[PDB]
Amino acid sequence: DKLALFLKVFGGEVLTAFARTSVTTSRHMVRSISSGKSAQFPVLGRTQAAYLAPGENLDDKRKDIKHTEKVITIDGLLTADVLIYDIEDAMNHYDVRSEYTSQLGESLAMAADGAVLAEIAGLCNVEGTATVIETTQNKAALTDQVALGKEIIAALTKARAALTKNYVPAADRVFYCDPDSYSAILAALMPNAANYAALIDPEKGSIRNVMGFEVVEVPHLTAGGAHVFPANKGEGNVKVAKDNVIGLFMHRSAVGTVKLRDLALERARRANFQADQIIAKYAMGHGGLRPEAAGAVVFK
Amino acid sequence: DKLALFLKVFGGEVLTAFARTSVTTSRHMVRSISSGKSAQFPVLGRTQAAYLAPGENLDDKRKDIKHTEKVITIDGLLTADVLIYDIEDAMNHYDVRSEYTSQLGESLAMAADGAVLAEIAGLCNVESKYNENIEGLGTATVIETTQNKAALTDQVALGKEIIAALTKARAALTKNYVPAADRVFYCDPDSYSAILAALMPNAANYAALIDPEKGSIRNVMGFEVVEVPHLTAGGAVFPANKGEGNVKVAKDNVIGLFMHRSAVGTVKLRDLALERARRANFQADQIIAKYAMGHGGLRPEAAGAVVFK
Amino acid sequence: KLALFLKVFGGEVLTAFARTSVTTSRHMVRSISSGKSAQFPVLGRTQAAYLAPGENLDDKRKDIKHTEKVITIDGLLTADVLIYDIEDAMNHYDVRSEYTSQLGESLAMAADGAVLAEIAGLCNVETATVIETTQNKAALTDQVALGKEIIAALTKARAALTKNYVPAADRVFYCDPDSYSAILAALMPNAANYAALIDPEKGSIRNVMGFEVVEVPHLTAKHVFPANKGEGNVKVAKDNVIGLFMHRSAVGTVKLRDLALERARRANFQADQIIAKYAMGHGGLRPEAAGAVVFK
Amino acid sequence: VEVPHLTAGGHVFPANKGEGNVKVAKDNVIGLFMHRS
Repeated sequence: DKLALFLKVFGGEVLTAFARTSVTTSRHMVRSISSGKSAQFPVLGRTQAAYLAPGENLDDKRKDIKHTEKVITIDGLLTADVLIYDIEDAMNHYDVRSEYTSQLGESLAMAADGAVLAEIAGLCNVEGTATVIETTQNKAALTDQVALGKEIIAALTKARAALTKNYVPAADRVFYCDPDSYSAILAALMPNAANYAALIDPEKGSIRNVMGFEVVEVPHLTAGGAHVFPANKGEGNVKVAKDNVIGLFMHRSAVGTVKLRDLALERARRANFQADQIIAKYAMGHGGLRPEAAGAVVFK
Repeated sequence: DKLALFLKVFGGEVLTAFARTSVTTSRHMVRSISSGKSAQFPVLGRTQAAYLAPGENLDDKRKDIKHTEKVITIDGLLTADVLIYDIEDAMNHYDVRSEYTSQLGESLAMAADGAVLAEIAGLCNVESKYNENIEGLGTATVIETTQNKAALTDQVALGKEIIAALTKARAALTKNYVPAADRVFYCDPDSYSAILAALMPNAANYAALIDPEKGSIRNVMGFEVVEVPHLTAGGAVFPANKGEGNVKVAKDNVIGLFMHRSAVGTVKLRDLALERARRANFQADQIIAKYAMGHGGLRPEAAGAVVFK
Repeated sequence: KLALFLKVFGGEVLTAFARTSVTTSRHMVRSISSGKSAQFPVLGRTQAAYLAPGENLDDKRKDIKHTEKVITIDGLLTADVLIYDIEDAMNHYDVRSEYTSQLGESLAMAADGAVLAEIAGLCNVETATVIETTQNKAALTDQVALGKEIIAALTKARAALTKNYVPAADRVFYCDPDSYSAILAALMPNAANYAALIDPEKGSIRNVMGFEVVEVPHLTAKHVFPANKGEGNVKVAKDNVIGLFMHRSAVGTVKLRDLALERARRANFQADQIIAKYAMGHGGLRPEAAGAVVFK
Repeated sequence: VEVPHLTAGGHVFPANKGEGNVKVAKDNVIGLFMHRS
């Protein structure tokens, strides 16, 4: 019986473990939908024209808009698991449990990221509205630090710019950068010394607001090979892949997804050549959902 | 009773000053145990998570693997100590106690650094590859360039090429797969000055990046960095001799020595203990503090360095 | 009654020692009462160990020669001042301020200076003394020109800091009060107000490249017991340039009971004449291999 | 207060026209300003 309760404790440790490894939890959508193997959303758009008189009828006005609806759904399953070999599994476990929990937990998000990531750039890569931006001619020439904050930021101006005219508010948004170029390398941003209180990071792993959006990041970007994010391909009509690419721009409510049954862990004994096995599962995943606009930056 | 007491407070200060001082106790796994004097924990060769239709089941790749996890155990008992005199020790209570806390804290830190570094250096003498499982192994070490280091002694002259070195490192990482996140790269105390000058010329700036409250750095192609002792590696075991002499992993040609989470392992008997004793031969008192079991053991994979040639 | 006026006094003196005071910290000290001398261990921060079931760990216990360098008082440290008593009345306050100032801050004034000064002496002999900027201060004149290489000193300072396996993470720069302008210069040729550098709150520049940084006037009595030496086989002397540094417990000294004070009549020239007392001197310990920085 | 858009109706003014006199028009410039009441 007790060996059964222990599992509940492990599950609590996990879910809680998905955070702090949390990359993107907020800053995009999600829903509790039960038994729906799929789910959908609106598209439409913001636009307006002249107005009614007691004469005629409103009906005609809606011709051009081409209202649109869009649906996505779960794909395969999503998880790894771990094969314990524990007597200790019952007890003594303060160190061991932590180790085990981390190893799946961070992994789950580490899959989760790219699935919600690269496909955005894809949405920018078909021919979202469109966007891109750069500085002069290469990263070859431009190397040295503090310039590496400069050209970037200088781009960020235009970043805030095209955030308009397609509308959407600036109220909240975030850019997921790459940890190398990360922070502007904080120099150009902060040629100040001892104040990160001034840069407002009350934990949460987040640099406070810059002009436009907000700047955080996790390592790199990849998932979908483990879609199309041709880091290898320079152009081939599609430039928004990695190599090049840049720390990212996210535009309010461009994505999210549906998860059914939340997270469930299954515990087993598979005895072929064995110790013992546990199983946790997640059914959701996605790329998708018809963003309004978006973009990235490259060097060329 | 009090004489017992002077002893009683003593440990906690040591434990503390210890924990506040180290290159480790983080940046590596630490088990626990009760009277085990030994243990075993898992390795990181295979994992992820993934997606599939109920077409097939996994573990073929898992069948292809070598071992799974290996065990480890105690090696001896560990302490550094001194010979006091007691009455002076007893009164001088803030000052006397503070000096003693400082001395003991230094030694633990040094022993720990040495041991970790040494097991790490000791990691590849073996040559277990070239036989089976092409992706099963693994390990090895070194990117070189540097033109044998002799021609150029200046600050840009070195470390720049070293930047160009671990540029290979990431590429080495995923090449063995395994997670690349918290990868550290311990390094030598000096010559990193060269690397910082290589990073940002002029522009003192040394605040911001390199971070406060930790003597580390945020990253270059990811990493940690800490300027440590043991320019020479863990021979204090690590061969201190060979120019090549089998192992390419080496002495003063040595730099690099990079690694990541779940390479090493160890355990305790228990948290801490201590005692004193009288030997008229040496007259006055001699302390001993029970601590630090079984720091040996490794699991890589991973595990590489860079030198010169 | 008359003493009571002092009694409020001394505290001001005690307070007076507070402040202009460079060290109630940034090095060791002991509480010894009634003893002339005292001692405290330098444990070589070195060695080890984890061992094997058998062994005797002998030459370990041999090679050290490690002992508490035992130190003690050198004469009596204090000075005082001569007055007349009209200012004496507690009414009209201010009086308590002018004199007590001149005493306490003076008490501080010397000890710090010497316990500085011996450091340069740490190596005049035959573990630092090492650095050279370019060729002169005569070339680089204006600020921020002197700032950069000044900072650059701290790099190598951190170099020699290591390999002797001592941290020394802990420190502050013993520095010339004026030319320290460089420090801020190369750092902030933007300000305006130094002000909040993010905690120069109480007399402490927060961490530079490593270390800790403060600085002051005086230090003229860099300076050594053989200070005034122009060059003379030892370049560690003053005005070679700046440079001094050290770290945790390079030295301290002892205390007696306290600084307690009292007055007397001196019929020479007079109303009254005060006196205080102090037992201090030198500081202390081992060649942790600190030093200074210079140019040529 | 910076604007989002500047295109609706009454636009009713010769926005489209480059000038056609009426230098007050749209998409010559941004300089429109006012005061209360």
